[PDB]
Amino acid sequence: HSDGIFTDSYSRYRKQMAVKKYLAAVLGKRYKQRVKNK
Repeated sequence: HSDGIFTDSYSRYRKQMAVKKYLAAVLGKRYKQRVKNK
């Protein structure tokens, strides 16, 4: 429990964002390939 738990649930979602950005980084290696092939 805390006074405004929303102050940390915001951090819990920012951890998920940092992960989405890594999935997008691997897709960024393949974006090069999908363009030089076309």
